[PDB]
Amino acid sequence: NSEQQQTVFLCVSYLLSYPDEQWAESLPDCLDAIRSLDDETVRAPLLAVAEQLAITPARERMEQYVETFDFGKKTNLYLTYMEQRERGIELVALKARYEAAGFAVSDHELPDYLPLMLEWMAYADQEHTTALLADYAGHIREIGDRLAAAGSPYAQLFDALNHTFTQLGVTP
Repeated sequence: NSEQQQTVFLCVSYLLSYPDEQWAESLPDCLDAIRSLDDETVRAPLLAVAEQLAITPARERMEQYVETFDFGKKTNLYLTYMEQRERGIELVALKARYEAAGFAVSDHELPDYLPLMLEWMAYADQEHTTALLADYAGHIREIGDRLAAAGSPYAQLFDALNHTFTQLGVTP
């Protein structure tokens, strides 16, 4: 269903965010939201990640987050990093696409930030979400493959993104 996909986008977007103490206040709600997913292919990996984080001290969640998603590594969650001027041109175009679905991109986060893009896809129509996916699915899958090659527990979230994407019509 569509609302199940919205749920996947919201939960992954949240689970890819910096896991400080304020973030953890929503982990119970996130754990319930995940458990309402019917499809085991996306429910199990989302559940594995959320449950592992729930037993991990905040200091270690934040440590591993920074050492996994550092701006220096290729696994950073900003898609235009995979040359500032060309980056900025792409950012102009991405921001215009967001407004094409009826969403005013705030000038406080970069439009290529994966958790932001995921949150947008939970609110956008299938047509706009799929058009965006066709362009950036490759970026997203490569982040997963890099995480998977580094043995990061966060790579499981991307397994769920894969299945969700192929369900929308986006195969690699």
